[PDB]
Amino acid sequence: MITDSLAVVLQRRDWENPGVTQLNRLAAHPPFASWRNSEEARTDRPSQQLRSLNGEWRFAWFPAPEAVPESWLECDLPEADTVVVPSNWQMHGYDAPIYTNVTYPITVNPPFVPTENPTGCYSLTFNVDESWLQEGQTRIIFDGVNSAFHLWCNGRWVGYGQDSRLPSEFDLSAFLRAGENRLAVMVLRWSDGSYLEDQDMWRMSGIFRDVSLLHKPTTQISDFHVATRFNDDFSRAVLEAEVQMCGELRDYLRVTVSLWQGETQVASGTAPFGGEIIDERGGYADRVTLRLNVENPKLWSAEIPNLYRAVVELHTADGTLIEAEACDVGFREVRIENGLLLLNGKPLLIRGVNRHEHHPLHGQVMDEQTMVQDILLMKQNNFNAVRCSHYPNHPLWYTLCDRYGLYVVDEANIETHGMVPMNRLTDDPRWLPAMSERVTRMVQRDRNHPSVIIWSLGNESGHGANHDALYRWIKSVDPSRPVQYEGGGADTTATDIICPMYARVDEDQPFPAVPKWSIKKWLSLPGETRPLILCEYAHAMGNSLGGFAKYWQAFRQYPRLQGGFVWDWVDQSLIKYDENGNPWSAYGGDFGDTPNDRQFCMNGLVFADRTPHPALTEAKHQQQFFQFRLSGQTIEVTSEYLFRHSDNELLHWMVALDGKPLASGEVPLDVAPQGKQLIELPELPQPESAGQLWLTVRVVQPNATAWSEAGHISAWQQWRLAENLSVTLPAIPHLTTSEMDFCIELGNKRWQFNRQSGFLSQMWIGDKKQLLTPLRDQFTRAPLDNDIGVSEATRIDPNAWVERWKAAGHYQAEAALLQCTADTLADAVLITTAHAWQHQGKTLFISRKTYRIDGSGQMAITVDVEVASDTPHPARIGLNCQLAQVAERVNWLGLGPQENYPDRLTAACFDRWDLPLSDMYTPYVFPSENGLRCGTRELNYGPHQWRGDFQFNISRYSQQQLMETSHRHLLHAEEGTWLNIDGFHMGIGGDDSWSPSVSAELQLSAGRYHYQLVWC
Amino acid sequence: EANIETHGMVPMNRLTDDPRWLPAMSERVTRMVQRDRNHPSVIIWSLGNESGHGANHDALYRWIKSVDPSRPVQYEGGGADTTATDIICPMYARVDEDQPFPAVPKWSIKKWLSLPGETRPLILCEYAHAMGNSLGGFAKYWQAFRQYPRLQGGFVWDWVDQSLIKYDENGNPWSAYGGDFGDTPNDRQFCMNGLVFADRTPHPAL
Amino acid sequence: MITDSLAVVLQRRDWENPGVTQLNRLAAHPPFASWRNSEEARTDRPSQQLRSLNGEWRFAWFPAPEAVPESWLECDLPEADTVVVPSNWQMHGYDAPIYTNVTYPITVNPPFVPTENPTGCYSLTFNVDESWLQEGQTRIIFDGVNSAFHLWCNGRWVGYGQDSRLPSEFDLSAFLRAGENRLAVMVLRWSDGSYLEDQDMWRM
Ligand SMILES: OC(O)[C@H]1NC[C@H](O)[C@@H]1O
Ligand SMILES: OC(O)[C@H]1NC[C@H](O)[C@@H]1O
Ligand SMILES: [Mg+2]
Ligand SMILES: [Mg+2]
Ligand SMILES: [Mg+2]
Ligand SMILES: [Mg+2]
Ligand code: NA
Ligand code: NA
Ligand code: NA
Ligand code: NA
Repeated sequence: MITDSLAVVLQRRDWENPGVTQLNRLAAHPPFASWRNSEEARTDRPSQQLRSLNGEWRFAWFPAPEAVPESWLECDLPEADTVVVPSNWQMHGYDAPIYTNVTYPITVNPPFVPTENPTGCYSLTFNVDESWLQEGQTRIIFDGVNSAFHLWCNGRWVGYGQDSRLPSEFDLSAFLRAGENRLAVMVLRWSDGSYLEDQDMWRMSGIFRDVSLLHKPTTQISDFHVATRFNDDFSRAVLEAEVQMCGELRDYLRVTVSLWQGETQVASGTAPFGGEIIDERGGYADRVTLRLNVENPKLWSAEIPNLYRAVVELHTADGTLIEAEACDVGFREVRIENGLLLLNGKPLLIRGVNRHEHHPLHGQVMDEQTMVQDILLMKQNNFNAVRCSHYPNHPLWYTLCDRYGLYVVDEANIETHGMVPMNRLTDDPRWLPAMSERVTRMVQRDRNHPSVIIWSLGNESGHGANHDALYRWIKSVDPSRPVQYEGGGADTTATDIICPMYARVDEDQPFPAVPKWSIKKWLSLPGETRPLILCEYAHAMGNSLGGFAKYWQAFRQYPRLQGGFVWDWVDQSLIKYDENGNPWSAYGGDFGDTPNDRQFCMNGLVFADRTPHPALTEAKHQQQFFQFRLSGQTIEVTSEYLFRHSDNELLHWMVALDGKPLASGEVPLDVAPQGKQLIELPELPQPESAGQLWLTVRVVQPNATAWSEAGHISAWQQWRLAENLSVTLPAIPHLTTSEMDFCIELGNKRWQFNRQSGFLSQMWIGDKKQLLTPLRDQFTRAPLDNDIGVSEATRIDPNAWVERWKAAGHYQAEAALLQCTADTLADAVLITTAHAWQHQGKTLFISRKTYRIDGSGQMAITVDVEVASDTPHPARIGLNCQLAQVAERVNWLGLGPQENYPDRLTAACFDRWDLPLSDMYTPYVFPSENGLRCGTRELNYGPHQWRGDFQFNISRYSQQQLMETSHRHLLHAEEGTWLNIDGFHMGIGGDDSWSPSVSAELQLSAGRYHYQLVWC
Repeated sequence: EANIETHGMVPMNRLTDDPRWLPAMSERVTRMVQRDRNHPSVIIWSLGNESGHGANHDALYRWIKSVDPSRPVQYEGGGADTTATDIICPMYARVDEDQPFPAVPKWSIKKWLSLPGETRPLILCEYAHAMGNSLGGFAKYWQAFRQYPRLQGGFVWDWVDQSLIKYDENGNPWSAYGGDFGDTPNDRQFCMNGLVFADRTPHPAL
Repeated sequence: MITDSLAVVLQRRDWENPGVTQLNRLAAHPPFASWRNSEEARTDRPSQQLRSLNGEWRFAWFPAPEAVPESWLECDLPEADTVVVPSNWQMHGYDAPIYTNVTYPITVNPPFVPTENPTGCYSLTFNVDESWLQEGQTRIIFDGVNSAFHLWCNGRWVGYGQDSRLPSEFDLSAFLRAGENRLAVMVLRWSDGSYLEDQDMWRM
C-alpha cells in the first residue's frame, strides 16, 4: 500500500518518458462485445457483457499532479463536483481551452512537460455482480483519454496509458469485489505523448470518449482478421477469417464462422484450432484460418455499400457456445495498379473532405447524432470520402461509414509540426517505440472495416526513418490497403500515393527541400509513377473556395489525378455567452489562451452548428456525378458513377427568357456506370421578345434513400441558348445651378449633385430623401481571410493582399475633384465629373463619370476608371452608397440564389431570385466582404431599380464596419442599407489562406475599366 | 548482427510478428547501428538469427536501409529469401541436393539462384557444420562458389568449440560440455562445433 | 528514500515487461573518449577523461531479487566476496552455467520469468575528483550486463537496462560526490530480454 500511493506512482514520472507509453495495458484488437448468444451477435443486439460506465462521475481539478491529496485514492474528495462523462473539462470551465496551430502550447523541451500540468481527478463508484467475479475476465475500456492517465481500482494502482485517440484496456479481475467498487483516474493534460499531438485544433483534455466494462470467458476469442480475395471478374470471392484465442487449449474447442447476407446464411465454416506450418518450429496452435467461399458477392462501395454480417462462434465440439463476436463485412478490393488507385477494378475519383471531431458545445466529445448529421450532409453534397484528420476517430464513425458508404483514410495520431526541424522526433530511434504504438494499435483496431481503404502515418511530421519503418510494417501486416503520408515533400518512400497539401493546378511553389510542384507537373517528373491524391486542398477559411472548378477540370482530364480531400468540413469554433446569456461563436484567443492563432481554427465548409457556408454548394456542383454537354438541341449526360446504374434519377429541364419560364419537361435517366445518355429536347420556343434564353437542367432523385430526402437534387447545369438583342428604341428635366450644388428636377423626382465633392449627394422621391451617404466610387473590400494571408498569428506576410493594399494607401486614398460640369441636352441633363484618388501625392485611380438624366426619370451612369500599373490591383471597381430605405426583400436577375464571386460562381445559375435581406448577408464568424452576387442584369430593392452588368452586395453593414469588427456577434445594423455595386470584382483565392492565391486572370490588372448602370 | 534470437518459440516468429515486442526488438537493432556504423570492417548488417519471419523484421530492415544505405542488410529467418534480406543467406543448404521442408525449404544453392523472380546474390550465413570430425564435402562448396558468380561464399559454423574447463580430483583440467555442470535439460556436446579447440589449437578440418 | 528502496524499485518488476527495456539510459552513439587535446586523439593515446572501473569488486549471489536485504543499498554486505570485473559469475562457481540449444532454460511464458531468478549484487567503492564534479557531465558505461540490471549510486536509484550485448550508459552527475562513492548493481539472470536471447551457447 506504499507502492499504490501517489508519492510512489508519480515519482517515476511516466508522462515525461517516451520509453513508457503504457503500463499493464492489454493488447489492441477489433471491437468486442462478447455475446453469449449467436443470434444476438448476428442481429447486433446490445450484449449484457458490455457495460457502459458513461454517466455522472465525480471530478476535481488540480493545477499539478503533486497537488492531489493522498485521500483521493480511498474516498471521494468533498470539494469534487459531479460531471458527465465523456466530456472535456475545459468545456465545464475548469481551465481554458487553447487554440494553437503550429506552436506547441508548452515549452519545447522533449521529453519534458511543465511542472504546472493541469490534472483532472475522475472517480466513479459502481457495482459489479458476483457472477462477473466468479468466473472469466473483466476489463475496463477507455475509448479516449487526453492525454495520459494513471488508474486505480479500490485504491490499488492498475496501470497507465498515453495515446489519446485509441482505446486503453486494463484487466480488473484481481481488483474488483462484489458490491461497491471505486475507480480513480488521474488525467494529465500534458505528457511526452503531447509532443506527437500537435494538430491544428483546440487543445483540450479529459475522458472525452466512452468508458466501458467488458466481461469475457477465460477461454476467449482474442483477435480475428477478416479478408476478402477475388477472381479477375469479381464473380467469386474467398472470405478468409483468421481467429486467435487466449486461455487453455482443449481438443474439443471449435470455431465456427458464418456469413450472413441479411437473414440468409450465405456461407459457413467450422474447424478445430491449429494454423498451417509457419516455420521450422511449426504453426500457431491457438489460431485457425477459415476459408469461406462466396459465389457472386455483392460488392461494397461508396455508391452501393453492400454489407454482410460475419459471426465468429467459439464453441465446443458438442455445440456448446462459449463466446461470439461479429462485424460487418464489405467485399471490396483496393489496389494501386499501373499508377491508379483501383476499387473493385475501377479507378476511383476521390470527392473527399477532411473532418475533425468537433462540437461547439461538447468540444471533442462525439455523439452518434452529430456523426450521422455529418455523413448525410457530406453525401448530399456529393462527397464520397473522408480523411480522419489527424487521428483515429470514435469507433462508431467507421461503422457509420460502412453502412452509409464513404471511403475513409484512417490516420495515426502522430503530428510533430512544432518541432524544428519537423522530423526531429520522427528521425530519432528513441521515439520509434512511441510512434510504433500509435500506428500498430490503429491498424489492429480498425483493419476489419471495409470503409477504411487507405492508412495514413500521421500528418506534418517531416520525413524520418521511423516513417519508413512504420510504412513497411503496415505493408507487411495489411497488404490490402495502400499507405500514404504527406510529410517530407509528399512523394517520399513512406507513401504509395503522391499526397501533397495545397499543391496548385498549374503554378509551382518551389520551396527548398519540400517543393510543391503543380499537380499536373508532379505526375510527369522522371521516375514518378504513382497516383496523385491531394490530402488537403482548397482551404475553405471563410469566404473561400475560389478556383475550385480548376481542380475538378484537372481531376477529370488527368487519369492519375484521382481527386483530393478539401480542408475542411466544419469550423472549429466554440460557443461563449454574453452578459445577457446570448451565445456567440468564439475562436482563438477568446478564452484567455495565449499565444493563440485567432480565427485559423475555422476552416470549414459548414458552421460549427452544421449550417452550410456558401462554398459548400460550389463543392457539390463541381463534385456532382453527372456531367453534361449541349450540342444544339441534344443534351449528353455522362455518368461518373463507377458501379451503379442511374435508377433513382429524373432529369428536369427548363428554358426561361430572362427569368420568365417558356418550356420545361422531364426525362428519366437511364445511363450505365461511366456511360452516356443522349436526350433530344423538343423544338424550343422561339420568343419574339428581346433577351437571352437560358437552358437549365437538374437531376432529381424522386425516391428517398438512407442519406437523402425524396426530390433531392444531385446535379445541375445551365447554358445560354439563342439571344435576341433589343433594337427597340425607348418631359424635360430642369437643371437648377447654384454655387454649392447642381439640382435636377423631373416631376416628383429630384437629384442633387454636390459641386465641391462632385458626387450625387441626395435624391428625392416626392418629399422623401433616398440617400444617407453620397454615391461614391469604391476600390476596396473588407478583407477576406484569404486576403489577410496569415496561418500563424506571429508571422505577417508582406506579399499578402491586405498588406499591399494598406501600404499602398488603398484604404486611405482621398479623391480630388478634377472636373464637375452640367449641361442641358434636347431631352436630358448631362452631368460630367472626374476624380483622382491619391495617397501622399501618388495618384492611385482616376474616375471619369457622366450622369445622364432623361425625361423618363432614368439616370444612366457611365464610369471609366484608370488604375496605376505600379499600385497593387484593387479589390473592386464600383460604387457604393447608403440608402435610407430598409426593405424586406431583394429581387434581382442574375447568378444563383447564394453568394457567388468571380472565382467561385460555377454553382450559381442565372435566374430571377428573390430573398429576404438577411439572406443577402453571409454571417462568417470573422466578418469580411460577403454576400456578393455576380452576373446581375437587374436589381430591385424598395422603389429602386438598377440595370446593367454588375456585381452587387446589399446589407446593413458597411465595408468599414466589416473590416473593423473581429466577431460577427459584435456587428450592429446601421441606419439604412449599404449597397455596393461593382463593375468589376477581384477573385477570392483559396488554394491556401497564407499566401496570395488569386490567379492572374482573376485580378484587376487591365489598367482601364468601363461600366454603365441605369438607376430608377 | 543484432542480439535477437527466438528459436525456442512455437512458432519461431511468435514474438517477431507481434507489435508489442516491436519496441524491444527495435532497440536491439537501432542501438547496434548507432554504435557500429563508422567501422569500415562492418560491411553487412544482420537482423538477428533464427526468429522466423515477422512484420517486425520487415520494419527494422527498412529502418536500417533508411538510416544507413551504405551496407546491405541480411536475415536468414523464415526461409532465407524473404523481403527482410538483401542477400539470400540460407543455413546448411547443400550444393546439389534440395531439402524440401514445408514452409521453409532449403533448396540446393545452385537451384536457389535460378528460381523465377530471384535475382539476389547467395551467401550462406552458416554452412559446413564443423562438429567434431567433420567438414566432409567442403571442396564441393568451393567448386560451386568459384563456378557460379552469384554464389559468393559463406560463413562456416563455426570458429571455436564452446567447451569449458573443469578440474578432476587431482586438479587436472578437462574440457567439459553440456550437462557437465548439473544443468538440465541440456544439449550435451552440441556446443562444440569449432574449427579450433577452446584453447585455439586447430582441429584437422581447419 | 522510500522510492530508492528495493521494495519500491523491484515491485514494478521491469524485467517482466517488454514495454520497459531501459529507464534513464542515455542515447547510443559511436565510441567516445573525450580527448581535451587534438594530438592525443589523433595518435589514439588513452584519454584522462575515460576511467576504467575494471578490477576488484564486491559480489554477493542471491537466489532471487527479493532475497536482497535493504542494507546492501547503503553498505557492503559482510557475506560478500571480492571478485574481478568483467566476469561471469558462473565461472566463479556461484551457480551453474547452462548449455541449451533451442529449448529455453526457463519456462516459456512470455513476458514472465521464474520467481527463482538468480541475482548478482555487485558493488564498488571508488573516488571521483572534485574537478569532474565542478563542471561537465559524468556518465558510467556498462559495455555488457547479462541480462538486466538496476543501478544505484550512493543509495539513490539511477536506472535500468536490458540488452546484454550493447553498452548502457547513465548520467551520474547528480549522484556523485567528492571523495568516496559507491555503486550498487543488481544483475538478474533472467528477464523478458532473455526471450530474445536464445542463441545456441552457454547461458551465463
Ligand atoms: O494539416 C492541417 O491540419 C493544416 N494544414 C493547413 C490547415 O489550416 C491546417 O492547419
Ligand atoms: O544458428 C546457429 O547458432 C545454430 N545453427 C546450427 C548450429 O549448431 C547452431 O545451433
Ligand atoms: Mg511516457
Ligand atoms: Mg499542423
Ligand atoms: Mg522490461
Ligand atoms: Mg538457434
Ligand atoms: Na483522374
Ligand atoms: Na487551420
Ligand atoms: Na562466385
Ligand atoms: Na551447436
